[PDB]
Amino acid sequence: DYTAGKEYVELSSPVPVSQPGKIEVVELFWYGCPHCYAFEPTIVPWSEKLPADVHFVRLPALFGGIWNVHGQMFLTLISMGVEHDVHNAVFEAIHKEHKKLATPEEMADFLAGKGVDKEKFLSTYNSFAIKGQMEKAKKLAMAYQVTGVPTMVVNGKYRFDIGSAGGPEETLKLADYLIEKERAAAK
Repeated sequence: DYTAGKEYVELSSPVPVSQPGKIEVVELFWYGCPHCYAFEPTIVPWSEKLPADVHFVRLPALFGGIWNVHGQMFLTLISMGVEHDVHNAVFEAIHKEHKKLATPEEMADFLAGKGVDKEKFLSTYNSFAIKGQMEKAKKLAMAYQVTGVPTMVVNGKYRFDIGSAGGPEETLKLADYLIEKERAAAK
């Protein structure tokens, strides 16, 4: 029922996916983005129920300043294997508890309260590997031609957001539709 050019657009230059062989679903986000926070109760449970051939990932939008700092925190937590465990807490700290989480010392101190090893967080945050991950995330957002958040990209090919889909539920229904489109495709 959806129409290319209306609720979603097809990227004329499709982008490689992070896990070849799975249908990718990317949510570009920023931890400090209030619409992103408000979307969480919709996208979180949906993301946890996806089938075995779908790979859902969040990608931080590194659009400068505090977005880069918060994005670097995200990527650090992913590298440490703990983002999923502290994800809701980071959103709640920023939006309900008034925590800025604006420097790695502040981040580490907060995250220690949630069980995260502070010395490993700081070493990882400042690591050369994370410099590479930051660059890759930047380049992906450029390739998706994304200019704000939250924005969804399915299989490196289809871009849409809450406004274009027509609401938060509609965004997930559209994602589901596009996932089926890609599952049906020749390979």
